[PDB]
Amino acid sequence: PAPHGGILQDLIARDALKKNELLSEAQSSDILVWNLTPRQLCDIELILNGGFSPLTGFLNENDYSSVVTDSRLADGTLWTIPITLDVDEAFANQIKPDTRIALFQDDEIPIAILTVQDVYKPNKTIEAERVFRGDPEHPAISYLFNVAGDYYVGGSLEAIQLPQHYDYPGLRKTPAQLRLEFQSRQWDRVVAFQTRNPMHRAHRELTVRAAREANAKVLIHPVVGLTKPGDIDHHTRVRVYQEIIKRYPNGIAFLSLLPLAMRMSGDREAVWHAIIRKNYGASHFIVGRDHAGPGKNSKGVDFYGPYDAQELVESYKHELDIEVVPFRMVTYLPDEDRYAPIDQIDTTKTRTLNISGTELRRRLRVGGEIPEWFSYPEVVKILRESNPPRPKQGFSIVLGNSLTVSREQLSIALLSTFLQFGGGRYYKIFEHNNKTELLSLIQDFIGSGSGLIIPDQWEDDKDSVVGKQNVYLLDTSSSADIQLESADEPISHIVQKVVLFLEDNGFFVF
Amino acid sequence: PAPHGGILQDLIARDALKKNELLSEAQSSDILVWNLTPRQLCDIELILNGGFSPLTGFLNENDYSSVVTDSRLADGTLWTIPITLDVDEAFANQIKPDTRIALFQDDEIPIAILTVQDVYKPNKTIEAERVFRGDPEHPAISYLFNVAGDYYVGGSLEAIQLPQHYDYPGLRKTPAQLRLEFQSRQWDRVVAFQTRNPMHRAHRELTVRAAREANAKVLIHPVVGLTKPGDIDHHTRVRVYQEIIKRYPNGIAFLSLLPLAMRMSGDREAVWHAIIRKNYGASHFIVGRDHAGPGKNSKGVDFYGPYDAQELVESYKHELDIEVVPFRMVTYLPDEDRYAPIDQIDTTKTRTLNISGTELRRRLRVGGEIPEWFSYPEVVKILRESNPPRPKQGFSIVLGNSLTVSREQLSIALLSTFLQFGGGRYYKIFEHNNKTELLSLIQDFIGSGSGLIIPDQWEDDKDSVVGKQNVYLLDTSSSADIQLESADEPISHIVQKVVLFLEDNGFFVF
Amino acid sequence: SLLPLAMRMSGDREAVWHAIIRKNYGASHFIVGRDHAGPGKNSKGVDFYGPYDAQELVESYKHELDIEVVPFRMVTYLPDEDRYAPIDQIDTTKTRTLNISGTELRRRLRVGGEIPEWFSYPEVVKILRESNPPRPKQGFSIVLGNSLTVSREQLSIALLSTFLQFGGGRYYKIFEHNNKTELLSLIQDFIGSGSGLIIPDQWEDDKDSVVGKQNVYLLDTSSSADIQLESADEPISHIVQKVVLFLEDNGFFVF
Ligand SMILES: Nc1ncnc2c1ncn2[C@@H]1O[C@H](COP(=O)(O)OS(=O)(=O)O)[C@@H](O)[C@H]1O
Ligand SMILES: Nc1ncnc2c1ncn2[C@@H]1O[C@H](COP(=O)(O)OS(=O)(=O)O)[C@@H](O)[C@H]1O
Ligand SMILES: Nc1ncnc2c1ncn2[C@@H]1O[C@H](COP(=O)(O)OS(=O)(=O)O)[C@@H](O)[C@H]1O
Ligand SMILES: [Ca+2]
Ligand SMILES: [Ca+2]
Ligand SMILES: [Ca+2]
Ligand SMILES: [Ca+2]
Ligand SMILES: [Ca+2]
Ligand SMILES: [Ca+2]
Ligand SMILES: [Ca+2]
Ligand SMILES: [Ca+2]
Ligand SMILES: [Mg+2]
Ligand SMILES: [Mg+2]
Ligand code: NA
Ligand code: NA
Ligand code: NA
Ligand code: NA
Ligand code: NA
Ligand code: NA
Ligand code: NA
Ligand code: NA
Ligand code: NA
Ligand code: NA
Ligand code: NA
Ligand code: NA
Ligand code: NA
Ligand code: NA
Ligand code: NA
Ligand code: NA
Repeated sequence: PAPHGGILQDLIARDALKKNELLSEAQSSDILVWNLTPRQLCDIELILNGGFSPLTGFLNENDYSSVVTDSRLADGTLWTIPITLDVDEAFANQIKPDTRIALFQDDEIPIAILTVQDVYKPNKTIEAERVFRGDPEHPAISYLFNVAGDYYVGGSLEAIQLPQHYDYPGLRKTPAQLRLEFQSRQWDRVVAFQTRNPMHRAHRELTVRAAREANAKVLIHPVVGLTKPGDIDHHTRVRVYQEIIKRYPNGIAFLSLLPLAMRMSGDREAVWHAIIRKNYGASHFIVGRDHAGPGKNSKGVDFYGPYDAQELVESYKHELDIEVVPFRMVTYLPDEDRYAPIDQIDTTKTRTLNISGTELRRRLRVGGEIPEWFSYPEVVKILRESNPPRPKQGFSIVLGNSLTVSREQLSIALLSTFLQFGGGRYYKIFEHNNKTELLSLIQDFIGSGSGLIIPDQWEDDKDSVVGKQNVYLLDTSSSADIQLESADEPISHIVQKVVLFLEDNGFFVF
Repeated sequence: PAPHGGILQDLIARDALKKNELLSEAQSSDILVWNLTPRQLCDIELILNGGFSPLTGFLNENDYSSVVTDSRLADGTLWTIPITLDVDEAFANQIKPDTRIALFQDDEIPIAILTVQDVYKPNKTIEAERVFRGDPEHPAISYLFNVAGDYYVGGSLEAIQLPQHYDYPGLRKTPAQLRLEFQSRQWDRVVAFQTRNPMHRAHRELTVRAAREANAKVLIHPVVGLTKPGDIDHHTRVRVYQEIIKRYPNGIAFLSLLPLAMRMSGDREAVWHAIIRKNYGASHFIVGRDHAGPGKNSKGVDFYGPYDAQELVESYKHELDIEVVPFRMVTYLPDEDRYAPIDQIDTTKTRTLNISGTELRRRLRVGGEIPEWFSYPEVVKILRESNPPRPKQGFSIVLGNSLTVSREQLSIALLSTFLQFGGGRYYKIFEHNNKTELLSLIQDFIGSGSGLIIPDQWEDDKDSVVGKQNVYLLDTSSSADIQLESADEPISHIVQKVVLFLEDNGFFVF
Repeated sequence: SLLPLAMRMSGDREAVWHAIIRKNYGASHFIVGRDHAGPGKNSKGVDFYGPYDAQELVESYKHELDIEVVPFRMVTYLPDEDRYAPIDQIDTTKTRTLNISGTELRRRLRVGGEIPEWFSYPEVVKILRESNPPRPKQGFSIVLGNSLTVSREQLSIALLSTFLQFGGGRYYKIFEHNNKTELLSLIQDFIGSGSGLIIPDQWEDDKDSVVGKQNVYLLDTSSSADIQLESADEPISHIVQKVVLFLEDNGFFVF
């Protein structure tokens, strides 16, 4: 179908004859420079390559308010997710309309020249409730208030180059490239599959089922820009993707990476994804259960209903200009060893089986077996390798403030005790002395599978520098992960307590 | 047998009722304090527990000299390895005879009180020549010159407690404790086996043969104090010993760890080992090929003849009062599927097979297979876990000073590329900013199996702070491990050279 | 010993006959189990004979048969006791039983599914799998219906090349019968050999009886087509995908 709004706004093509000139302006001594954030990098690439057509820059207050309240750009164009350049007061104060700012990547690579239209201070609570449904634990809201600048800068963009990427040079196709790919294959019907998670048997079946339903070739279009915090990394996922694409009949599927930054915005996001897939050359788009939804909040309640996205998308059906292929929960059928949409079964008579993501993380954490029917063996292998079970995981034991015993001796005892277990883990007594340079390496070691014995705590102001993953507190306090009986509990007694705790939590298996 | 010299100088027992008194003195504001070095802790434990009987302290110039030139203490007692307290000029200068110095561990645990007899500056050249045969590459000589203090302090000791060890609490039997272990079992003939390496089929076979010829029970007595630089860590070796002990007929062997600090002084060390094992209650001591030998130097010449230790020990036979059970090279006979001393075969009509330590390291380095005939599987598994193959090993790539491409960009490019491969390894771009607190962490990461991308070299005066294992230089210079064609070579070109270099060396396997 | 008898699958009457035959062959006893010599159920799901009619008929001629009949009620498997036993000696609840019907077995054999160690002997299952191979090892034919308007020569070639890219040891051929019986009769031979036949056009109805319909599928616009076309001129690439996914849905292809 035609790109949204009718014209693929591929600004790299458009501005090809201005590259040299633009390149020089960005590197000039007098121009104002803004280093793009990782989310702004994902967005600008989608803007510059035509993926966000009809967009040609970051939204000004007028288009943004319309998107916020109407799910449309000022001119009525259907657009549900606001794409804005968020900066701080300090930088904002340095600009006015007509100003030309140069946008860089890593303070080295010039990306584009932005021509300012306006500078405004959005009300984040309206944006938070209107676009994302207001729940503070929502990834998009949490980001909006804790990471995004308080000032947005609207303006038109002029391309210099798409953001740099060194992984998968050939796989990140632009809308124009993907289109030639389909074309060279004479693919006039293509159903796209959005995904930010690894694909399992269920996913493979619903995509093939969609291919057969729509008489279309299959496009696996995974997101490799930002997704939901805690997701399985994109490198591990590409490997899972490149592995599962081989379980499709030869010549039916095509894999392409999408550097999009999701907002995990359920129904609104699905609408957005469809627009994006149409721009990329798909004629059909899949929207399954809880599409782009972030699950449930700490209180156990749904951010979106399991089929809100399908409903919202269904309502814009006639103006989307891309065919939506909906699916109800596809589940496994033990008694028939096959997969099928829950809306075509049940009513009792047939038993169904499902393994939730929570159940999988857990199987991966304990080293438990994962059913041959659930996923493909080689996919499970790739997942176990990058998300190793507890006995292969790193961890840190932090000697609390309350300790009265010898910190030097308690550390040595823990180090020697741990070293006698063996099993390939590397241990170290780690002194951070409250230095950020050091504090920030803690999670690197844990990520490497190492066990760190930490002699004393870091001051509270520094706490934010350290991830708390697999970091455990030894102390007399009630908030200690490993609770001491007394501040001066003898060393041997403490070592046993720590050893058995680490074993109870699977770090040690004898 | 009776302890060497007639009396088991068990100073922990001798001074039991002086413990509280010696502790008080040791903690007085007035007393001069010296913090024991690691080798000294090894030596002090053997002196304090009677393993070094008749020694009751560190040698005075008189005994030291005798030993160096005469392989005997001044009173004639056979003794081949000098055991001295080496300190620096600053400390030595505060010492005066008849003074009482407190010897501590980790600057906190009081170990003993030393009553000084003299302070002297030994001629380290004579000691290296007479005791260790003069080759500067000999571990004992390298230690003597680069680590040991330049001043010796002779004096008698009063025990407060043996050095602290939190690993293997019940396995470090003191001479008095082992002697009790033997008695409780009615063992009156015990042949001891010394070792600082993992044990394989050959070792099991020779120890059993020794048991049979001598009609004695078996004492596996491995060294867990200092051994040769580059040996398999003692924690790993202990697991190996604990596994192999199970391959002996039930009730024939006993395992006891020896906190000895070897000097790798072949023949002289052999005699010393005999005296030590006699002190620990053994009636027989095995002396195999190149006993306590460090092998060959740079030019490929031998530090000792493969049977010098046997010859020396034989020449002191009537003095030792412990029966030496000698063994010629024990090897494998493929065609008969059994091990045997080489002196009782060959005839150039019998095929023999052997795998040198070098061949083994290598098989472990590449993840090669190890013959079930060479070693027991459980033993090999333990060895691979602690010394894993290249695809599971860590490494660092250092962007050389010569490089004129963007260090920031080359770094990210290498990171993104490695991440594409997956396989578990954790990667980090590591900036040391020439701070040793950071530089000293590089080998911990390599030790943790991680891959480090270091954007620039550290000062030449910091090299010592950084290990050399799996650290590669990316540069235009001849000294580069991965040589660039020019300092401005394009990033993608550099990335390929690096990736293929690591593959060639096994870190990556596709 | 092998018996070259031609059964009539005549339940109770047949059992009587079998007994007479076994007595003639020298047996002193003859077994008559559940649904002995019965042909199961008809298309309407109803029994041709009752599960124990044969036992009953045989019991009634007991005194003149002059051969001892050893009857058996349904012998089934006991999970909880890992043993087999006549259903008349168990149940009443208390003990759970397991059985795999012939229908269930044919199906396990057709999909390549596993068959319980307790059900049959491994070496017996092996022999059965080898002669009744699962779908990915089975032959089949795709017949280009009369209604097709696209190029039959081109549609056939496209299917042949598509199938050939999957591999897995199957042999394919464009097969022209030109309505000849000599040819039409070889169709099931190829299928029996595991081959995939692309058939350019249908054979006239009078000849249909010459061809077994086993694994023979019809591509056409009709409602009676196994693989139903959207239109008579649906483009080739679209048709190929439809046929490929159908063959996969039915297990002939497994990726
Ligand atoms: N079991 C399932 N049944 C139906 N749809 C599913 C199922 N699992 C995933 N999907 C769909 O697969 C697509 C991508 O799935 P995910 O990667 O888990 O999440 S999402 O954020 O990209 O939507 C979505 O359209 C989603 O609704
Ligand atoms: N293959 C062998 N044949 C004979 N003796 C051996 C053999 N291997 C090792 N030994 C002996 O086993 C004892 C300990 O071996 P190692 O741990 O390798 O080295 S040592 O430094 O303690 O001597 C020594 O007596 C040594 O000479
Ligand atoms: N599970 C069973 N329980 C009792 N009898 C059985 C069972 N299975 C087969 N039989 C008996 O085994 C004999 C031959 O079985 P089949 O080969 O299946 O069929 S038959 O046509 O020759 O009778 C018959 O006497 C039949 O009733
Ligand atoms: Ca703010
Ligand atoms: Ca719900
Ligand atoms: Ca207390
Ligand atoms: Ca010196
Ligand atoms: Ca030699
Ligand atoms: Ca150049
Ligand atoms: Ca019935
Ligand atoms: Ca038509
Ligand atoms: Mg890019
Ligand atoms: Mg000790
Ligand atoms: Na259109
Ligand atoms: Na920089
Ligand atoms: Na709803
Ligand atoms: Na339209
Ligand atoms: Na349609
Ligand atoms: Na618990
Ligand atoms: Na200290
Ligand atoms: Na000399
Ligand atoms: Na003897
Ligand atoms: Na010699
Ligand atoms: Na004696
Ligand atoms: Na090579
Ligand atoms: Na009946
Ligand atoms: Na009769
Ligand atoms: Na009878
Ligand atoms: Na079906």
